[PDB]
Amino acid sequence: PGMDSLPNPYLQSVSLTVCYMVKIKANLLSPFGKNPELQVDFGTGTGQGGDIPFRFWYCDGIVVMNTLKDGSWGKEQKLHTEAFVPGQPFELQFLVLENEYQVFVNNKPICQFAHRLPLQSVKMLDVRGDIVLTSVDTL
Amino acid sequence: SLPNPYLQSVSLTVCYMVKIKANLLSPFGKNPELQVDFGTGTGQGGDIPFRFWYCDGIVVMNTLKDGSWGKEQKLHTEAFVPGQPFELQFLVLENEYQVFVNNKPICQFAHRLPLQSVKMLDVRGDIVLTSVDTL
Repeated sequence: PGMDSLPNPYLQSVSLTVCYMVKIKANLLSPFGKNPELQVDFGTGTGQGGDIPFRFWYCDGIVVMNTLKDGSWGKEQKLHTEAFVPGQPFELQFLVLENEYQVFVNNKPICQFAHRLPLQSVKMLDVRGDIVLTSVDTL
Repeated sequence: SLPNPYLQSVSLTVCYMVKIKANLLSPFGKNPELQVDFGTGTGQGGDIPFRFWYCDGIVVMNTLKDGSWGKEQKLHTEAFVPGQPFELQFLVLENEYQVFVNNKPICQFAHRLPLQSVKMLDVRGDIVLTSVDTL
């Protein structure tokens, strides 16, 4: 039952471009008394409560995506998906393009998020949740 | 630097990226050439779903199927500055390859043969090839 994994939360300084990929490989846990959550922040890396151009949040069949701008969360983009089967390992991909982030799970497109803050203002990638995180790669 | 030509077995997906970093040379007696094959890896004459070729301000893209090339997609670009390092990206999506040079969109190539049939990446030309990465 031993397996190598990365720290959780996982932090990585980044500079996004118009053709940029994040690939996360992880598996949802079975936490005591709650459904496991997954959360990925493309954040500005300022202080606490600093801007978050793009947060991706998943729990129990539901994806919520939003933007934190000057202490204010915006209008949620919310959807249902069956892509995350606990406790099957999954591959979660974010593709940063000029117009939007594109999200894939296990090579299938799940959803897209139009940029609300400039992608150039993202400085910090933050991956956390009730997960065993095995790898995070960027290109 | 890396061998030139460069070969790497690959398996593409609907969200797949190739990033090439190279210095374009200044050969006396010709204009420098750059060629990237997304090929089937099935012998010397096998199908090539996507060839990207660049020389002297012109990009040509095409597909080799059953021993003959298709109808070209040709266009002009100034993105390759002679003698300068460049970064060339290929993004493989469900519908097309998207090409970027130094973080700028250059051109797109709709799939003509299945991306799943590409098995071999081939990078060559009048270049110093410093890195090839995929994800």
